[PDB]
Amino acid sequence: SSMKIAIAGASGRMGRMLIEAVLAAPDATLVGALDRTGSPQLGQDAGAFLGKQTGVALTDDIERVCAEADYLIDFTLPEGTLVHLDAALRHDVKLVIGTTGFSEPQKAQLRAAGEKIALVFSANMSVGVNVTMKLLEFAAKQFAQGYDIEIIEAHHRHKVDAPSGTALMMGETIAAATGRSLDDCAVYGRHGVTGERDPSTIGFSAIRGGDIVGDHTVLFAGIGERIEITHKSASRVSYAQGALRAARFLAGRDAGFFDMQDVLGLR
Amino acid sequence: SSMKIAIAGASGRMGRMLIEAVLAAPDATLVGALDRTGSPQLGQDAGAFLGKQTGVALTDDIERVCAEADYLIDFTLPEGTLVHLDAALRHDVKLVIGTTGFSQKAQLRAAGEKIALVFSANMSVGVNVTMKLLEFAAKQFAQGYDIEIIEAHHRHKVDAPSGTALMMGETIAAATGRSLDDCAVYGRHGVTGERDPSTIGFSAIRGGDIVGDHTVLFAGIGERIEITHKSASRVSYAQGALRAARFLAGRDAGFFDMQDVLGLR
Amino acid sequence: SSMKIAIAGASGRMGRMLIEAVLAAPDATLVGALDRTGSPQLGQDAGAFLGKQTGVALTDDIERVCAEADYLIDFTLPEGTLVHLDAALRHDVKLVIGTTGFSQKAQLRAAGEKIALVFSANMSVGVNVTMKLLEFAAKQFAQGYDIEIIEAHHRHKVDAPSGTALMMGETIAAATGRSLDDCAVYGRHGVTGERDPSTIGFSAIRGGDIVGDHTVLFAGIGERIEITHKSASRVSYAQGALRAARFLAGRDAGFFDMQDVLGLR
Amino acid sequence: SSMKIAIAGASGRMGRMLIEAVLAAPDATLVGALDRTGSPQLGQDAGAFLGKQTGVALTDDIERVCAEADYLIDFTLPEGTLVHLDAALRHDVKLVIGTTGFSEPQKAQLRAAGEKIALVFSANMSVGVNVTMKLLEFAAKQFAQGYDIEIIEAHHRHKVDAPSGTALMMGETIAAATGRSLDDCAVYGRHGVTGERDPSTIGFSAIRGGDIVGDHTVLFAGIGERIEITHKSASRVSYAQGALRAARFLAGRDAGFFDMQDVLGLR
Ligand SMILES: [Cl-]
Ligand SMILES: [Cl-]
Ligand SMILES: [Cl-]
Ligand SMILES: [Cl-]
Ligand code: NA
Ligand code: NA
Ligand code: NA
Ligand code: NA
Ligand code: NA
Ligand code: NA
Repeated sequence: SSMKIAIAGASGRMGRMLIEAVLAAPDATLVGALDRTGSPQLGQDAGAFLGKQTGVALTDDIERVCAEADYLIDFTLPEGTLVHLDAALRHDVKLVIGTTGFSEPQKAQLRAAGEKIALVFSANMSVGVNVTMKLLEFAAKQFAQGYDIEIIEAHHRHKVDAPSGTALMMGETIAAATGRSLDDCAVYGRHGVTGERDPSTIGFSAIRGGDIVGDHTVLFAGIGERIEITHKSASRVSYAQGALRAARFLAGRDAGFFDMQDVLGLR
Repeated sequence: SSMKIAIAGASGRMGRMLIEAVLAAPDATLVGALDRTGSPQLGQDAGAFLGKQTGVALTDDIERVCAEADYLIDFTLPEGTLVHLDAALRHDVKLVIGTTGFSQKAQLRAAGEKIALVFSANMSVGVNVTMKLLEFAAKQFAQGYDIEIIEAHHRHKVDAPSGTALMMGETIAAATGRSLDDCAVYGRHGVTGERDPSTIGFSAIRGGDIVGDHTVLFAGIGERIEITHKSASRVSYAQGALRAARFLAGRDAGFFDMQDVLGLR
Repeated sequence: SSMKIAIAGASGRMGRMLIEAVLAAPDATLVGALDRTGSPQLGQDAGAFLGKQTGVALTDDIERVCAEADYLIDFTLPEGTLVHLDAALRHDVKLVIGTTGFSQKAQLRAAGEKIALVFSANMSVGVNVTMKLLEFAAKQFAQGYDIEIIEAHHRHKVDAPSGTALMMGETIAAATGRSLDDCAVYGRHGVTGERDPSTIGFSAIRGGDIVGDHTVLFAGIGERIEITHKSASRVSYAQGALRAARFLAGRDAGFFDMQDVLGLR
Repeated sequence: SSMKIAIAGASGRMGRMLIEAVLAAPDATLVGALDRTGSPQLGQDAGAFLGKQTGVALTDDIERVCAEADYLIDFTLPEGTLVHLDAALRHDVKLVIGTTGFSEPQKAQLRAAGEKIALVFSANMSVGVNVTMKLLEFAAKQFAQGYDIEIIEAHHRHKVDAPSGTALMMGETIAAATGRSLDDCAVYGRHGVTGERDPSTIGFSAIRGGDIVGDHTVLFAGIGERIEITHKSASRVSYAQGALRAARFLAGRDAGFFDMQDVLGLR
C-alpha cells in the first residue's frame, strides 16, 4: 500500500520539506532524491539535514530515479521540471508539479503529458487555500446583500506586488459568485477623502513588513456584525502536505491532467 | 407594496433598533408602534428619538395595531408576547418573534397552523450562515487539522463555553457523524499531553462588555484557517428580523426559523 | 463625599450612557439631568429608561442645575455647550466637555482661568494610554521592525486613514525625531517594490458599522508585536468622563485634557 | 569593526539559523562552526545548506574554534554548553548562551564565569518578547481599574503544558505591577457555571493545535473598549536576531554576566 516517492530539488528548502513529509507519512517511502548535475551536495544522504540516514543518496541521475520511483514531486524551476517531464513520460512516473512560472505552451505541454501519465499541477498545493476559495464562494452568495466586502492581506517586506495574487484570486471568486467581475468593483488601498463606501465595492488592503509568509482575510462587514474567513500560511510546509494528498489521489489514476480541485474533490 | 410593519416594545432599546431598521429598509413602512400600558412615551412619534416624524404614535392599543399592520416584530417578554400572539391570531398578522424563551414554545408552533410566524433566539444572518460554513469546513478539514473553538463574552456571562460555541461544536462534530461528548475538551490547564487529533478544544474568554465573538480555528501543519463571527450589538437581529418579514411575505401560514428564512436547511 | 454630578443632553444616546456611568460609579451621585427646551422628556425621572428612580427629574433649567451640581458632564452641541459654559462660570461648576468641536476652543481655554474643566475630543482611557504604549514601543523597535498601522471604520467614514491612526503615526514618527511626511505610505497598490525599513504604511478598512479598530503592527524577522485598540461604542467615553470628574475634584481652576487626567504628559 | 563569530551546534536547526544570521549581518563574519565529535557532518562547509561556500568547515575542535573566534553563540544542550564554557574561559571568548535546562549550580557556574569573561544568558533571546514584558508592565498599571485582564496563548499540538511559561511570566509581570501575585488571582481555563467574573481575576486560555510556534495575547477588556498587546513568534529565527544584538552589546564588555534586559537597556 506504500507510495514509492522521489523528490526533486532535494537540496532546496522545498525539497527538504518534501523529504521530511515523505519520511513522516506512514503510507510513503522515499526511494529517490534528485539534485542538479554538478551540485556540491550529490552523494549526501537525503536525510542528512534531519537526523536520519535514509540510505537514499542525492543524485543527478534522472533516469535511474524515474526508473525506481512511482511518483516524483517537483517544486523547482520550469526548465528543470520539463527535463523531469520527459523522463517521467518514458518511465511512466506519476508527477506532482508545484513549480511555477510556466508559459502557456509549457502548461499545454503538461496537459498533453496527461494523455500518457497521471499528473497534478497547481499554483497552490495548500489544502487550506483551496478549501478557503470554496468557503468564500458560499459566503459571497449568502452575504450578497447588506455586507461590505474587504480583503486584507499581509506579506513580507520583499513582496513587490500589491495586492497578492491570492488576494486577487479571492476577489475574483467573490465577484463571480454574483456574476460580477473584480475590475468593476475593486478598490485598491484608500487615502484622502474617499467618500461614502459603495455597497458593491470590494476593498483591498495590502500590509507589508518583516518576513510574514502570507495572511489573507476576507471581511464581510454588516450592520451590527462581522464575519471573517482567514487563511494564515506559516511556511511552505503546507504545500508538502497537499503534495502528498495529490500523490494519494494519483495512486488511483492511470493517466490524466489534474489540479488540486480534482485532488480535493472540490470541483 | 412595501411591508406594513408594526413594532412591539417600541420605546425600548430593541424596539428603537427595530424602528430604525424598518425606516431604513426601502421595502418596509412603519405603521404601528406598540408599547406597555405603563410606558411614559405613549402618544409620541415613534421616530422622535431620531428627530424624524413618521406619522406613527406610540400606543398600547394591541388590537388597533394588529388590525392595521400586516407584520408585527416583537422582541419583548414572554407574557406580553403571548398576549401579542393571540391578537396576531385574530388579525392574521405575520409575526416575527425575537423574544426568549419560556417552557410556551409549543403554543407558538401551534400558532403556525393558522398564521405565518418566525421564531428564533438567534436572528442573525451572520451566525446562521457561519453555522453552514462550519459544516462544509469540518468535512473538508476532517483530516490533519486540530479544531479549536474560541469564544469571548462580557464580564457577566455565567456559563462557559457559550451556547453558540456549543452549537458550533455539535455542528462540527456532526459533520463527521460524531458527538461532542466524545471529543470535547473545555478550558485545558496543567499537563494535558499530546493533543488527540480528534479533540475539539474550547476556550472561553471573559471580560469587559464584549457582546460575543466566536472563532473556529482549523490548525494544520504549516497553516491555519479561521472562521470568525463578531457580534457588535443586537442591531444585527433587527437586520435579520427584516429578512424574516421578507420571507414571511410569501407565506400563508406556518412555523418557521432562520434556517427557512435564509434557505439553509 | 460622592461627586455631585449633573448630565447634559440627558435623554439623548450619550446622555443616557453618562447617566448609567454616574449611577454605577460608587463615588458619584446624579443630582441633575439637563435637556433642551424642545425635549419631549422633561419631568421624567432621569433613570426611567433603566427602570430606576433617581429622585432627579429631566429639566431645561440650566441655572438651577448648575447651582445644585458640583460637576456637569456635557457631550452635546457647541451652541448649547457654550450656553452651559457661561452658567458653569457663574456657579463655579467643574466642567467635563465631550462636545466636538468649533473654531470656540479659545473661549473654553479662557474659562480655565476661573473654573476647572476638561476638554477632549477623545475621552477614552484606552486610546490615550495606547498612545504612550506606542511611544515606548517605537523607540524599542526602532531597528529591525517594519511599522504598519491598520485601522477599520464604518461604511460612512469619509476620510482615510482616520485621524486617530494619523496621531498614532505622528507619535511613532516623533519617538525617533521624525516626521510622518518623510515616511508615510497610504494604501499601497500596484508594484511598490522593496519596503523601505523606515516606512510607516497605513491601511484603511471600511465597512458595516465598525465603530473603530486601530492596530499598530511591528513586523520583524521571525516575529510580530501588535498593539490594538478596539472601540465598541461611545460608552468608553462615559467611563473616561468619570475619570475626568475624579481628576477635577482635586483642582480649583484650569484647562485640562485626558493627558492630565490620566497623568501621562 | 566586525565581530568574529563562531556558532555551536552548526548542523542543528538553530545553528543553521544562527549561521544565516551571522552571514547576513553586515558587521559580523563567521569564523568557526562547531558540531559534536563524531557528527556525520564534520568537514562540510557551514553554509552548504544555504547557497554559500563560506570556507568555514564544520569541526569538533572546540579549542581551535575558541582560539580563532571572539564570540561563540550557543543554543545547544546544557552539558554541551558547559564543555564550551571551559574553552570559552581559557580562550577569553564572549559567550551568548541560548541553551535551556540548566540546574541552579550550573546557572551559578555561568554567573561565576562572568567574573572572567563577558557573557549573555537568557531563556528568551527575542527582542519582541522582552520588550512586550515592559509594555505589559506599563499597561497593567495604567489599566489597573476597570479592565478585565485575560491572557490567551496558542501553541502546537505537542505542547504538554498549559498555560505556557511565557504566558505565566506575562501573568506574573502583570500581577507584580500592582504588588500582587498570580496564584492569588489566576484562573486557568473555564468550564461550567463560572459565575460573575471577579474584576481582579487574571484569566488564562490555552489554545492547542497544528504546528503553531507560539502566539501570546494580553487582553485588557473594559467597558466599551478593549486593548490588546500581542506577540506572535513565527520561528526560532527571532532568537538569532536577539543573539546578534547580544553579541553587539558584549563587544563593549570585558567581563560580566548579562541577560537580555541588560542587552536591550530595559532594566
Ligand atoms: Cl471605498
Ligand atoms: Cl409592547
Ligand atoms: Cl442639554
Ligand atoms: Cl473567571
Ligand atoms: Na514514510
Ligand atoms: Na422603510
Ligand atoms: Na467532525
Ligand atoms: Na453612583
Ligand atoms: Na520612529
Ligand atoms: Na556577515
